[PDB]
Amino acid sequence: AIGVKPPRGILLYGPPGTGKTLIARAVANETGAFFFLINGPEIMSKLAGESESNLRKAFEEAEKNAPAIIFIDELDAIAPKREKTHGEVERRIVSQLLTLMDGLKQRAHVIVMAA
Amino acid sequence: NRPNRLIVDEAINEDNSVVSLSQPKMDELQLFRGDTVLLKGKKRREAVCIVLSDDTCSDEKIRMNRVVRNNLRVRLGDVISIQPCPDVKYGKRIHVLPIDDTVEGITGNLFEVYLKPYFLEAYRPIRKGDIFLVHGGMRAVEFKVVETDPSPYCIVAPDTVIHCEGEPIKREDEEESLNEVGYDDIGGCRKQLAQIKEMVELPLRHPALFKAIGVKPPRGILLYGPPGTGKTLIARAVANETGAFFFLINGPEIMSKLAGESESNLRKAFEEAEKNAPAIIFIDELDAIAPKREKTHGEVERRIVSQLLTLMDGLKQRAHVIVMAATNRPNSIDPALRRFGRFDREVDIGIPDATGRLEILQIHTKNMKLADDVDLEQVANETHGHVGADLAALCSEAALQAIRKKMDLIDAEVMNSLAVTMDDFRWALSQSNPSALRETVVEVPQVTWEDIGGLEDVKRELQELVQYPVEHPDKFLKFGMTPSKGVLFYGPPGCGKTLLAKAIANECQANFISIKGPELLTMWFGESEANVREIFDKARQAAPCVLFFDELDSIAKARGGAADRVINQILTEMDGMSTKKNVFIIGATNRPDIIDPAILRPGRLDQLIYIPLPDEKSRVAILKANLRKSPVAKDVDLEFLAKMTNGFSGADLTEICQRACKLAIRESIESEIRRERERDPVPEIRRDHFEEAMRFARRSVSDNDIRKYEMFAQTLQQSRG
Amino acid sequence: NEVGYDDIGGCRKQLAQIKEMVELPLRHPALFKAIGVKPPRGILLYGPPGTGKTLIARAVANETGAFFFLINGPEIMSKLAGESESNLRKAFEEAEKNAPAIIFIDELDAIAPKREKTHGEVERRIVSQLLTLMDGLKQRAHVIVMAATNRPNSIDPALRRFGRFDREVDIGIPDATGRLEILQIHTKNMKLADDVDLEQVANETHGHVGADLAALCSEAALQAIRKKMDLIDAEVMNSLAVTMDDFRWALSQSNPSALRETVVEVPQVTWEDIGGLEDVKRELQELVQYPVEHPDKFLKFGMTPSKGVLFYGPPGCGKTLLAKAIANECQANFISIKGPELLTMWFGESEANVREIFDKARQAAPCVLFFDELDSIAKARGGNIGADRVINQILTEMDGMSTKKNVFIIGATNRPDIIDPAILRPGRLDQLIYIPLPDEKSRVAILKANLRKSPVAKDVDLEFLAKMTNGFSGADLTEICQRACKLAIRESIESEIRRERERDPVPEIRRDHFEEAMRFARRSVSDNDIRKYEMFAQTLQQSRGF
Ligand SMILES: Nc1ncnc2c1ncn2[C@@H]1O[C@H](COP(=O)(O)OP(=O)(O)OP(O)(O)=S)[C@@H](O)[C@H]1O
Ligand SMILES: Nc1ncnc2c1ncn2[C@@H]1O[C@H](COP(=O)(O)OP(=O)(O)OP(O)(O)=S)[C@@H](O)[C@H]1O
Ligand SMILES: Nc1ncnc2c1ncn2[C@@H]1O[C@H](COP(=O)(O)OP(=O)(O)OP(O)(O)=S)[C@@H](O)[C@H]1O
Ligand SMILES: Nc1ncnc2c1ncn2[C@@H]1O[C@H](COP(=O)(O)OP(=O)(O)OP(O)(O)=S)[C@@H](O)[C@H]1O
Ligand SMILES: Nc1ncnc2c1ncn2[C@@H]1O[C@H](COP(=O)(O)OP(=O)(O)OP(O)(O)=S)[C@@H](O)[C@H]1O
Repeated sequence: AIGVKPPRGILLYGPPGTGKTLIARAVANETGAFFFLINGPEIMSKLAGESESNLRKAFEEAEKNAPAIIFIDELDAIAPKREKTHGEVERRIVSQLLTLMDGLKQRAHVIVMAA
Repeated sequence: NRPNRLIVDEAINEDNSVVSLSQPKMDELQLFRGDTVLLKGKKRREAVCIVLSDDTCSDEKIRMNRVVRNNLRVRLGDVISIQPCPDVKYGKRIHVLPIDDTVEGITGNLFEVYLKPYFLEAYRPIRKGDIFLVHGGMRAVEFKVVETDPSPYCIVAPDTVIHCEGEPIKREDEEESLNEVGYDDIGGCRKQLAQIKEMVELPLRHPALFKAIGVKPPRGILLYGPPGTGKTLIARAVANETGAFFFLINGPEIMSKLAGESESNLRKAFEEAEKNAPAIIFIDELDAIAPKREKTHGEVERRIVSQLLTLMDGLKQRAHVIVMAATNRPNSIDPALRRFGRFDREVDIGIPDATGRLEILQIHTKNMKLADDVDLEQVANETHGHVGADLAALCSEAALQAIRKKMDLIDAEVMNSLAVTMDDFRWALSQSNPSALRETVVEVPQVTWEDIGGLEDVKRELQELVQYPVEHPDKFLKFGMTPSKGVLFYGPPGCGKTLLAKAIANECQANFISIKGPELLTMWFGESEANVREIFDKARQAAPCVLFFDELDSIAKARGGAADRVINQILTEMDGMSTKKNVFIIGATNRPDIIDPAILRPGRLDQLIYIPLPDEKSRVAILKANLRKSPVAKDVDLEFLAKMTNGFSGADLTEICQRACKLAIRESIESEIRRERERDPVPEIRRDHFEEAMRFARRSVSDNDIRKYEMFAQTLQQSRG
Repeated sequence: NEVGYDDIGGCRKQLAQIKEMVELPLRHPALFKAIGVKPPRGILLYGPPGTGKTLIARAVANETGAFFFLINGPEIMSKLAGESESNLRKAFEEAEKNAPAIIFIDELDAIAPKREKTHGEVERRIVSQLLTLMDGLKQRAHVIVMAATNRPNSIDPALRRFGRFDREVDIGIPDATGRLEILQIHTKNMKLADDVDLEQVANETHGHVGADLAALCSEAALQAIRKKMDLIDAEVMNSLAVTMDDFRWALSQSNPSALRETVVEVPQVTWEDIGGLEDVKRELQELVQYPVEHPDKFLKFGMTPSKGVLFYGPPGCGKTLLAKAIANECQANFISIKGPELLTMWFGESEANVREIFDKARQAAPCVLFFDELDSIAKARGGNIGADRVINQILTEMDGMSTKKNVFIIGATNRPDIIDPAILRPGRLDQLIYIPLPDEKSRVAILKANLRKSPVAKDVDLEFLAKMTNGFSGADLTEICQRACKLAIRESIESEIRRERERDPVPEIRRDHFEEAMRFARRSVSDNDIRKYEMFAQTLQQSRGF
């Protein structure tokens, strides 16, 4: 019906504390999709060299199941503007995220979501 | 020339690997009854078949069935080229593959059961990558030749042992290896695509043509502009058309690599680009790789862009390689890569216009079964500030809106009878938030020059100041004298000064860039006066063009008891423009009070034109062209209101038109309301609505202001000391 | 292949300076008895980008025959930590290992920017390594280094001391004759159609660097290829050509990259086109040209010079062209910055642009300055609070201009009341020249020098412009000439339209064209401002303190 890739990538912006985690949890536990979320500060907590570790593995685990949805939380901590990125590893992490996001196009119809 | 021109059409013969042609054109091409050809069509696809003679077939048309037409990825009506292939060798090993969604329900080998009776001494020449249909088991299953031992082309002999290794993959077998969309997938920038093709025509079909051009026109083209305009897709279409080994990399893809891994694949892409004598490469998202020194804060990215600056001119004159660039901002790239040695040429895609968006919608709604009810034209002209990827998103949202009025249990009939409506396009258009606005984009107006009351002396004066240097370049060298590039407008605040500027922009058929004074102070509010320089550079790149600086009273009212550095920047880069390039600048104000008389100097915008009140046929002329969701007023005395001078002072006679048609709106809605209450709405507008709008009317500009402008009829004598 | 001395044009003076600097690795190798200084190592080349900084160095290296070991900026900076010494020590080692030699570094801003602009420590390490190996290799085997950039003040100023990189030579933009020479040496490897002139294109191009003229030649040749039907043979190879319309097309779809640089050349305005200002011409001639071409007469008895003068009068008056006139008949290059252009760099607290302008004035001696339109600065300091801060930069920098070095300063204003009266009351800018409403024969002089698609108006009443006195308030009488142009264009399109609908263009402008042009003409300044301006005929009584 539509071959122009119905949209991969949804932002959940707005005020904090409005249950944006709860929306993704309800969607995950209702829609019947295998859910593989990862946390923002958890992967920021990793050291240099291990920062790509579990960042590649989350998208690999999304590729493991043919229906799959992930939901990254607190992307504001992950990806600020280039002026605020005075550290090299933050730019490397957001480059890895962008590379894994645009390298995977319409592969096993996965949906990514962010709050 | 090019005697292989053919048009695809419906076939008379149902043979899968045999097409039909015409006998005298076969003898023109020296063809035969059983020879083999190489049909090259769009998306650089190739098909090998055997041409049979057909008397009912046209001379300039070719007939091919659903096997050959889907082999070239073309629809009904495309253009192909035919080259006969007389050097065919015989096949030794043949490997074919099935499709996963067409093999369920039947089990067993397809070699002796399906491949054997289809190739039972059939003498069908096959091409690698082509799809052939085999009928069997009360079905029709498609199979694709993937590898042969004569790998380009062969003839299926009975002695040819055919492999039967079964690996069904997908229906999308050609979506990742090539993605072979060509110039049919790009519209709205035909001039820019033609310029890009003429730049890259030294890689393609002019290989050793450097004796005639020893300057080697530049290695490195920039494709800047707004985001989401198909800058990646332009490069993909060019690389598919040229056929050279393409080795594109992404900016974040190489920023994801570590230190030491950074030089890895950066040296390797440029080294692998050397191995082909035709070679074009491209690097994506240059702002990730090449920012300014102030933006970056790491030594690794600066070492990466230093290595890129080394490897740009480290290779020279070697296999005439061309690098290509893509970004979303022109000044964001480092100026070390804007030198004349490296990455010299800069072209901009921009956004398409209404004709361009119409072309994009027409080539985009092909792969979607509409209901054949929409017009595709109001949506085309409506979507100002909508970029092409946003147009694709609008198409997907309209498809989702058309799907969403159905059942979740899918249907027995929604897949083969899907449809979209015109109201679906309106609802997708209403609930759409594009990011392609806020840019001072280029457009050509459509403003039907008799729609004004006319001001025929002033319109002829604008004609003489603009278009006679434009349309007569011989009169720039034979007769006449020095020109006056620019004109200023002054008079009443509410008049058609913007209307005259866009009118002469349309009548000149030149580009119309109309920035705003509040928009200028908005860009200055971010502390950036180089934006005026970038506006003038966009003007020079948009040659020929017409420039408009409206609302100079907004600049004039910030005098003080902010600052007027923006008009000083404009005045500095007003006389710093060439008398060539056929650029032209229009200025306009509302009052002559604080007009900063340093800008009235000759050598700049000099002609001061005082616009008077227009004649009695101004609102007649907007009611002459009254399309405006409304019928034309009829059986009414129009000049009788001009006798009463219904706010007859400059503009805002369209205010009387708005008031009277809103009275007609009230009348029609009240008629509908008591028609609904009861259980011809008078769409035309009659005399009492115009008379009541005269009753509720006020003058727009006072007589004292008219007296002041009459006193300022000779205001070219400024700078009083 | 390799290139020599004949491929540089338009900067023969600077090229001769470079040849004189490399004359010591040449015909005078052991020139130490004549001078013991060893005149300085470290030739610094600066100016616009793409102007041939690699080409001049390579040509000088091939003429001298010395061993050339050049390195680039970002090529050296592309090495990692620990490999910055790699090839940077080794280039100087190879310069040590063979005596008659020259080395060169390109893009010095990539290697050595200012230390505040640096972020990483390896950039500081690299600039300290350069600062060690520059004067550390002193009087060893007589090697000369050369440095190229795109901007001089972006270089680290520690690299511009006496011992390091002192002889700053500017390549600059080429001249119009320099553009002609660049096109002449660029059409060697191209068989033209022998129909262009290469001169009207050259003077019609303005502010294009030699790389841009090379790109213009490429664009014209690509246009001539594009208009031809493509066929894969040599029948289009031997028939390569360029047309005059191809050069006009290449001049059209291009942009002057060297525009907005403050231009340094001599104009071509040729004194005879003045309207009849004789006393002002004689006084400006005596105050400008007389010290220049007669230095022996300017050293015996008479005039100890007092430079600096400003023009004033009506706002629409003819005061701009006289600076160009003394530039033509003084044999001095003309530098004319704009008063509106000063506030562009005043916005942002950039005081160094005026320093760069006066440094260019020092470098381009002899020269005549022209600060046009100080009334814009007066407007910025009068309409609001402030603007009037670069006018203090003007007064401070102009006292750095000594009485020698062959410089002059010309002011310009329209309303002399608010031009900050400390400008003119000391010996700085002491002289005042009134520029009145002009003499009667300006209309023929406009018609003489500006030929411009039409001859002199034949058998017309020339004296009627002195009789009816059209535009009789100051200058800008040339509005009547522009109106005659518009009426001539109207007659031409009338004849063209009539001969278009029917199936002698009349290129002569008659008396009735001027008579009709009379009606669309007014004065240029109100009479009360005229009475005030000849009330300010004696306006040197400024600093009106109570
Ligand atoms: N739309 C909602 N419907 C029902 N309960 C809600 C809703 N929004 C908020 N709540 C309640 O408020 C709580 C909000 O939980 P939080 O996790 O703190 O919200 P949050 O948005 O996930 O916080 P962050 O900062 O965005 S991770 C929920 O656990 C509910 O109890
Ligand atoms: N002119 C166009 N016609 C049709 N589809 C287009 C056009 N431009 C973009 N698209 C669609 O938009 C997507 C590609 O957009 P992009 O290549 O991302 O645009 P872009 O100009 O390259 O901006 P970037 O690269 O993301 S910064 C595909 O889905 C295309 O089908
Ligand atoms: N003589 C006229 N004939 C027809 N329509 C006119 C006429 N004068 C004004 N209008 C209409 O009124 C509008 C006024 O637009 P503008 O020219 O922008 O007004 P303005 O006098 O320039 O003042 P602003 O600040 O630009 S709104 C035009 O766009 C027309 O729609
Ligand atoms: N004086 C000149 N004579 C002949 N050709 C020239 C001249 N100046 C520039 N060119 C041409 O323009 C090109 C510029 O080459 P370069 O010398 O590398 O310029 P550049 O100044 O070193 O570049 P940057 O950006 O300033 S490092 C040359 O290769 C020639 O093709
Ligand atoms: N006596 C004259 N001789 C030659 N040209 C003159 C004469 N008087 C006026 N002109 C021309 O008239 C024009 C205006 O004179 P300018 O000195 O350039 O005016 P300006 O100093 O720029 O001040 P404004 O405010 O811009 S008119 C120039 O094109 C001059 O060449």
